[PDB]
Amino acid sequence: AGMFRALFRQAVEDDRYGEFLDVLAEASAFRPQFASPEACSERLDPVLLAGGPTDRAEGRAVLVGCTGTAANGGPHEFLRLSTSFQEERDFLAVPLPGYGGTALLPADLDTALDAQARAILRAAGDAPVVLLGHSGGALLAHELAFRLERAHGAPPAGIVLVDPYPPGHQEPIEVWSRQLGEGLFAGELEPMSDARLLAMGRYARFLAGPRPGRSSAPVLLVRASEPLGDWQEERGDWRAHWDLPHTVADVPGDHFTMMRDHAPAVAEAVLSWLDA
Amino acid sequence: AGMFRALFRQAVEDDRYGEFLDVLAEASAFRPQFASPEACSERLDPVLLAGGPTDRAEGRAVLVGCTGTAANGGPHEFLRLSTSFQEERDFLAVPLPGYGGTALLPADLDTALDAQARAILRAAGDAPVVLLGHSGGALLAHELAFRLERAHGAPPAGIVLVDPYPPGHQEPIEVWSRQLGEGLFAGELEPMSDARLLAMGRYARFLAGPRPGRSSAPVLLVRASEPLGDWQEERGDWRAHWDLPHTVADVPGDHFTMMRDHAPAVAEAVLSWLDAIE
Repeated sequence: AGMFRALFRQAVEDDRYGEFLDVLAEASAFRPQFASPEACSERLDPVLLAGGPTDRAEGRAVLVGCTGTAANGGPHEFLRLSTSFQEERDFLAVPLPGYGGTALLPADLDTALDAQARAILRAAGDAPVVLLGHSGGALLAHELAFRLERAHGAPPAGIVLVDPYPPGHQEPIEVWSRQLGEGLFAGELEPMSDARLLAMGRYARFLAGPRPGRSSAPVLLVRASEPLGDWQEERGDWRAHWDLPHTVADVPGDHFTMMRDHAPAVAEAVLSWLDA
Repeated sequence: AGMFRALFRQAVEDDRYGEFLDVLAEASAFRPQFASPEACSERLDPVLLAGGPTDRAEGRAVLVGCTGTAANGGPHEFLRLSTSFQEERDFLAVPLPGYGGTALLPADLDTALDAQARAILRAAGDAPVVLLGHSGGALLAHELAFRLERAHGAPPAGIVLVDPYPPGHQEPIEVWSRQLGEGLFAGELEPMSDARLLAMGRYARFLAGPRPGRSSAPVLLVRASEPLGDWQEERGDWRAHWDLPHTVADVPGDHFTMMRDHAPAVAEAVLSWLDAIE
């Protein structure tokens, strides 16, 4: 077992990361899947990683971390960032359906989003919700926001997109594909399972498909300040992008280190924005 | 076993054999490979599975079984058939490069063919060679024959194609793809490794590619007499095909049983043909 990981490693060495992700997406279609949010084969209950002031237990929006697609990710994704919200805001990390190796994969993105929506609404209660995601997780946070609005009549109070690269601005992901792939292998707490690599490929494909809806929630765009890899100035702007953001905040670090070594800066931008 | 095997199992269940084979081929591109026959991995030394009469050892053609693409196959493929050649003809089985991951996959078909050619010519000596293959192996036998002729200055003395379904004539085998998939699992002596499933996908892709060269070697076309699945005579002939074969022989059984339960019939047709050809 583990052939997908082996092929993956080779693809990165050969600078064919993008091509391999397509293969993962195609292969993933043959994994058992759940067609109903209710038929989800796993507990999506968010985990409380930080607690806000017990004092003003009034309305106050709660932060919900939308786990990204990285096959090397999981419950550890928001550990560093969340510490900065302790005594400031409750922070709930919600799992992405299909990971954690017999977990069923979602038949389509909306089905996975509904499963998450239900777990989130139950956990948040009457508190307003502000979704937060990084990279693939940022793209998922927005899709989730729109779903909550249209299928659960509950649009979040806001969306925090950390370093998103939406369709239309994928040149940096293409140019730095090798670093994005190496970054995945680096920082892996354990070897990525083929099941999780398949899940990653499936979500990547979901995010590339027709996604009409735009959330009415205000968005905070948090951008890395340093390029992940070499970039020829003539190509244009390598920085992350979102169309018509409510606020834009720049933080130190690159696509990866902005969260790894400068999470406090990210948290700081979020808190100041929430107050406003 | 491996994830690819698991996925393939599901693909077959869902009747999506063709689609998964395509996935296997695409994935095989990320496996280490050899671009030079001299750079090949394993030893392709043909194995002697049957011995012919000692009374003659100079002009009699020797049979060379060309291993097929099945990920569950290997050294076992021609065992049952070879039995009928004992005391009749030497029967050598040549491995298909890339199977047992470790084993490097050929960069292209010609590279694998060249590796096989070298091994076969070394083993055959001055004895003429008649290539024999079943299904995918039949297509491979002809491709090998052409390469032998075009790049090794040695066309084989003949080619035995057992139930080939060449490009332009594979609708029956595509319609019956589910049974092909079930046959693979229903025939494993051990779980098919993901490495061999990838090799199988890569060769399948090779054989679907453009290969205009036709061997000048005479062809014996052996066809199964029973359909592997449902067909409906309105659809046309479901049988295996080859353009203008020198001789055609029909044997009992289907695409698969012809090489098991009815292997003696296949061997009989071959021996009979070798005599007429010689």
